[PDB]
Amino acid sequence: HMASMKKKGSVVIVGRINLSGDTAYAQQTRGEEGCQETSQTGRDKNQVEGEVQIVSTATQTFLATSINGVLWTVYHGAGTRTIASPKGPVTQMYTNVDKDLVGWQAPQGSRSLTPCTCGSSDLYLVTRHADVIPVRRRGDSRGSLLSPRPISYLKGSSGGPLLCPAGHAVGIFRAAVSTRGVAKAVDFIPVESLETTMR
Ligand SMILES: COc1ccc2nc(C)c(O[C@@H]3C[C@H]4C(=O)N[C@]5(C(=O)NS(=O)(=O)C6(C)CC6)C[C@H]5/C=C\CCCCC[C@H](NC(=O)OC(C)(C)C(F)(F)F)C(=O)N4C3)nc2c1
Ligand SMILES: [Zn+2]
Repeated sequence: HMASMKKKGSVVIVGRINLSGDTAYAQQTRGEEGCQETSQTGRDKNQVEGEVQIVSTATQTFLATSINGVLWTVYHGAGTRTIASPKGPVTQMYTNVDKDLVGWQAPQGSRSLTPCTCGSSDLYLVTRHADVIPVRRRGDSRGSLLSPRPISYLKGSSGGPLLCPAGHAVGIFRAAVSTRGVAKAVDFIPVESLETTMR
């Protein structure tokens, strides 16, 4: 029954993690009803700001992080969806299910993190609740939480950044390594993997 086949809506920016000042905090920029409408039309005329966006579909909410002029997030949250923009839906410019990674051109007014070249293993994970969690790098795509916490505190933070001491992007949060519901480590997409996807 082709005529009745539905179309999936767009990912919608519904807020951000404000890191401009000395205090990190989450801001909501669009409520549920407006989100639903924006998802169907793909038309989002709200001003975008900052590096870390809170994004939503009709069924999920997670994060998206701007690096090198691309807004990146996880495939398991966004799938192949478009993202809403002032002039209509924007198609992904990167999609890699093997890495759990997608990307769209960064929205006008967003700011981009710089890829980290420090080679440091003292990292910081930014969650959708604006918590800044110290993480020690343990491999190319793994880092341990200095203070483990239940997975409930990390749920909905896929697509968020791991940052170096200087605030450069080191990776994109992908999955939690949990033992009996406690997240002792995180799996992330290295920024180097993003830079390779960009070419
Ligand atoms: C459908 O096409 C694809 C393609 C590639 C995929 N690649 C992967 C890796 C994949 O994993 C999926 C999705 C992901 C996930 O839940 N992420 C997070 C998230 O917040 N999500 S989310 O924002 O709430 C939302 C669900 C809305 C979007 C940060 C997590 C917060 C809390 C943990 C909850 C408990 C789940 C633990 C599980 N642990 C785990 O698998 O660890 C492995 C890898 C064994 C290792 F080795 F690390 F131990 C886990 O984290 N996850 C299972 N799904 C894929 C799907
Ligand atoms: Zn750095």
